[PDB]
Amino acid sequence: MASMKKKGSVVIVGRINLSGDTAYAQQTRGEEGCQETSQTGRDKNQVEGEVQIVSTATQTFLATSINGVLWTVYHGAGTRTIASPKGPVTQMYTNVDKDLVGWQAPQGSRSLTPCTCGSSDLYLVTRHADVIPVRRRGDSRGSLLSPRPISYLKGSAGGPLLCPAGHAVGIFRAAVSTRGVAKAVDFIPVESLETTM
Ligand SMILES: [Zn+2]
Repeated sequence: MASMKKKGSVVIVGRINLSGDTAYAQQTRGEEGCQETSQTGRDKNQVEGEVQIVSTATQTFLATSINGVLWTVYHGAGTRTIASPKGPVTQMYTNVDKDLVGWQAPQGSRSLTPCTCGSSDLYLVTRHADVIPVRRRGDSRGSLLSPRPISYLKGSAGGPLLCPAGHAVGIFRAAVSTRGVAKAVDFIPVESLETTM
Protein backbone atom coordinates (compact mmCIF):
# COMPACT_ATOMS: atom_id res chain seq x y z
CA MET A 1 0.00 0.00 0.00
CA ALA A 2 2.95 2.31 0.64
CA SER A 3 3.71 2.14 -3.11
CA MET A 4 0.10 2.49 -4.29
CA LYS A 5 -0.33 5.47 -6.61
CA LYS A 6 -3.23 7.72 -7.53
CA LYS A 7 -4.33 8.09 -11.16
CA GLY A 8 -2.91 11.22 -12.77
CA SER A 9 -5.02 14.22 -13.66
CA VAL A 10 -6.24 15.01 -17.15
CA VAL A 11 -3.95 17.72 -18.53
CA ILE A 12 -4.80 20.47 -21.03
CA VAL A 13 -2.04 20.22 -23.66
CA GLY A 14 -3.40 22.38 -26.45
CA ARG A 15 -6.46 23.82 -28.11
CA ILE A 16 -8.52 23.87 -31.27
CA ASN A 17 -8.60 27.49 -32.36
CA LEU A 18 -11.89 28.32 -34.13
CA SER A 19 -11.58 32.09 -33.72
CA GLY A 20 -10.56 32.96 -37.30
CA ASP A 21 -11.63 31.96 -40.79
CA THR A 22 -9.27 28.97 -40.39
CA ALA A 23 -9.42 26.22 -37.77
CA TYR A 24 -6.10 24.98 -36.37
CA ALA A 25 -4.63 22.94 -33.55
CA GLN A 26 -2.15 24.53 -31.15
CA GLN A 27 0.04 22.68 -28.66
CA THR A 28 0.60 24.43 -25.31
CA ARG A 29 2.39 21.67 -23.43
CA GLY A 30 4.84 19.03 -24.58
CA GLU A 31 5.10 15.52 -23.16
CA GLU A 32 7.45 16.24 -20.21
CA GLY A 33 5.33 19.09 -18.92
CA CYS A 34 2.22 16.99 -19.50
CA GLN A 35 3.57 14.10 -17.41
CA GLU A 36 4.69 16.43 -14.57
CA THR A 37 1.37 18.27 -14.55
CA SER A 38 -0.59 15.01 -14.59
CA GLN A 39 1.24 13.91 -11.43
CA THR A 40 1.05 17.19 -9.47
CA GLY A 41 -2.34 18.31 -10.77
CA ARG A 42 -0.87 21.83 -10.86
CA ASP A 43 -1.22 23.59 -14.22
CA LYS A 44 -0.07 27.24 -14.25
CA ASN A 45 -0.61 27.73 -18.01
CA GLN A 46 -3.18 30.30 -19.14
CA VAL A 47 -6.15 28.50 -20.75
CA GLU A 48 -7.98 30.21 -23.62
CA GLY A 49 -10.82 29.39 -25.97
CA GLU A 50 -13.68 26.91 -26.08
CA VAL A 51 -12.15 23.66 -27.26
CA GLN A 52 -9.16 22.15 -25.44
CA ILE A 53 -6.96 19.23 -26.35
CA VAL A 54 -6.54 17.09 -23.22
CA SER A 55 -4.38 14.15 -22.44
CA THR A 56 -4.01 11.26 -20.06
CA ALA A 57 -1.11 8.79 -20.06
CA THR A 58 -2.91 6.69 -22.72
CA GLN A 59 -5.21 9.03 -24.70
CA THR A 60 -5.33 12.46 -26.27
CA PHE A 61 -8.82 13.84 -26.96
CA LEU A 62 -10.94 17.04 -26.75
CA ALA A 63 -12.92 18.86 -24.09
CA THR A 64 -15.42 21.61 -24.79
CA SER A 65 -16.68 24.38 -22.57
CA ILE A 66 -20.48 24.99 -22.64
CA ASN A 67 -22.44 26.80 -19.88
CA GLY A 68 -19.28 27.35 -17.81
CA VAL A 69 -18.44 23.64 -17.62
CA LEU A 70 -15.63 21.88 -19.48
CA TRP A 71 -17.21 18.69 -20.89
CA THR A 72 -15.66 15.57 -22.25
CA VAL A 73 -16.25 11.87 -22.66
CA TYR A 74 -16.10 9.34 -19.87
CA HIS A 75 -14.33 6.88 -22.18
CA GLY A 76 -11.42 9.36 -22.33
CA ALA A 77 -11.27 10.93 -18.89
CA GLY A 78 -12.94 8.31 -16.69
CA THR A 79 -13.33 9.76 -13.19
CA ARG A 80 -10.05 11.71 -13.33
CA THR A 81 -9.40 15.11 -11.85
CA ILE A 82 -8.20 17.88 -14.17
CA ALA A 83 -5.00 19.81 -13.51
CA SER A 84 -5.54 23.49 -12.64
CA PRO A 85 -3.70 26.49 -11.20
CA LYS A 86 -4.89 25.49 -7.70
CA GLY A 87 -4.19 21.77 -8.02
CA PRO A 88 -6.32 18.84 -9.13
CA VAL A 89 -10.01 19.65 -9.61
CA THR A 90 -12.63 16.96 -9.06
CA GLN A 91 -15.39 16.40 -11.64
CA MET A 92 -18.64 18.33 -11.17
CA TYR A 93 -20.54 15.80 -13.29
CA THR A 94 -19.91 12.14 -14.08
CA ASN A 95 -22.23 10.00 -16.14
CA VAL A 96 -20.83 6.84 -17.66
CA ASP A 97 -24.26 6.02 -19.16
CA LYS A 98 -24.15 9.20 -21.27
CA ASP A 99 -20.35 8.85 -21.76
CA LEU A 100 -20.15 12.32 -20.28
CA VAL A 101 -18.09 14.11 -17.61
CA GLY A 102 -17.51 17.75 -16.70
CA TRP A 103 -15.35 19.99 -14.54
CA GLN A 104 -15.88 23.66 -13.76
CA ALA A 105 -14.41 25.40 -16.83
CA PRO A 106 -10.88 26.84 -16.42
CA GLN A 107 -10.50 30.49 -15.47
CA GLY A 108 -9.94 32.47 -18.70
CA SER A 109 -11.62 29.89 -20.93
CA ARG A 110 -14.61 30.78 -23.10
CA SER A 111 -17.87 28.82 -23.25
CA LEU A 112 -19.93 28.08 -26.33
CA THR A 113 -23.61 28.97 -26.04
CA PRO A 114 -26.20 26.23 -26.52
CA CYS A 115 -27.83 26.42 -29.92
CA THR A 116 -31.22 28.11 -30.04
CA CYS A 117 -31.43 27.89 -33.87
CA GLY A 118 -33.13 24.50 -34.04
CA SER A 119 -30.46 23.72 -36.63
CA SER A 120 -29.87 20.27 -38.11
CA ASP A 121 -26.98 21.51 -40.31
CA LEU A 122 -24.03 20.81 -38.06
CA TYR A 123 -20.24 20.99 -38.14
CA LEU A 124 -18.00 18.50 -36.35
CA VAL A 125 -14.68 19.91 -35.11
CA THR A 126 -11.90 17.34 -34.96
CA ARG A 127 -8.70 17.01 -32.96
CA HIS A 128 -6.81 17.76 -36.22
CA ALA A 129 -8.85 20.97 -36.60
CA ASP A 130 -10.90 19.65 -39.52
CA VAL A 131 -14.42 21.06 -39.72
CA ILE A 132 -16.69 18.40 -41.17
CA PRO A 133 -20.28 19.03 -42.27
CA VAL A 134 -22.82 16.72 -40.59
CA ARG A 135 -26.60 16.51 -41.11
CA ARG A 136 -28.49 15.76 -37.88
CA ARG A 137 -30.86 12.79 -38.18
CA GLY A 138 -32.20 12.49 -34.60
CA ASP A 139 -31.55 13.47 -31.00
CA SER A 140 -28.06 12.02 -30.89
CA ARG A 141 -27.00 11.01 -34.42
CA GLY A 142 -25.91 12.77 -37.61
CA SER A 143 -24.51 11.65 -40.94
CA LEU A 144 -21.20 12.89 -42.34
CA LEU A 145 -21.94 14.72 -45.57
CA SER A 146 -18.28 14.30 -46.52
CA PRO A 147 -16.90 10.81 -45.69
CA ARG A 148 -13.71 10.50 -43.63
CA PRO A 149 -11.70 7.52 -42.52
CA ILE A 150 -12.59 6.65 -38.92
CA SER A 151 -8.86 7.00 -38.06
CA TYR A 152 -9.14 10.71 -38.93
CA LEU A 153 -11.60 11.16 -36.06
CA LYS A 154 -9.25 9.55 -33.49
CA GLY A 155 -9.16 11.66 -30.37
CA SER A 156 -12.08 13.87 -31.46
CA ALA A 157 -14.43 12.55 -28.73
CA GLY A 158 -15.21 15.41 -26.41
CA GLY A 159 -15.21 17.96 -29.20
CA PRO A 160 -18.18 19.92 -30.41
CA LEU A 161 -20.89 19.63 -33.00
CA LEU A 162 -21.60 23.23 -33.93
CA CYS A 163 -24.48 24.88 -35.76
CA PRO A 164 -23.78 27.25 -38.69
CA ALA A 165 -23.67 30.21 -36.28
CA GLY A 166 -21.09 28.52 -34.02
CA HIS A 167 -23.43 27.52 -31.16
CA ALA A 168 -22.97 24.19 -29.39
CA VAL A 169 -25.39 21.45 -30.49
CA GLY A 170 -23.61 18.52 -28.86
CA ILE A 171 -20.45 16.71 -27.79
CA PHE A 172 -19.05 14.12 -30.20
CA ARG A 173 -18.99 10.67 -28.66
CA ALA A 174 -18.31 8.07 -31.32
CA ALA A 175 -18.46 7.39 -35.06
CA VAL A 176 -20.14 4.63 -37.02
CA SER A 177 -17.91 3.13 -39.71
CA THR A 178 -18.36 0.87 -42.71
CA ARG A 179 -15.17 -0.70 -44.08
CA GLY A 180 -13.10 1.92 -42.20
CA VAL A 181 -15.07 4.93 -43.42
CA ALA A 182 -17.07 7.04 -40.93
CA LYS A 183 -20.59 7.61 -42.24
CA ALA A 184 -22.40 8.78 -39.13
CA VAL A 185 -21.61 10.19 -35.74
CA ASP A 186 -23.18 9.74 -32.34
CA PHE A 187 -23.14 12.72 -30.00
CA ILE A 188 -24.37 13.90 -26.63
CA PRO A 189 -26.90 16.64 -27.28
CA VAL A 190 -26.58 19.92 -25.42
CA GLU A 191 -30.04 19.33 -23.87
CA SER A 192 -28.64 16.23 -22.16
CA LEU A 193 -25.85 18.41 -20.76
CA GLU A 194 -28.45 20.91 -19.48
CA THR A 195 -30.39 18.07 -17.80
CA THR A 196 -27.23 16.78 -16.09
CA MET A 197 -26.71 20.33 -14.74
ZN1 LIG B 1 -27.33 27.81 -33.38
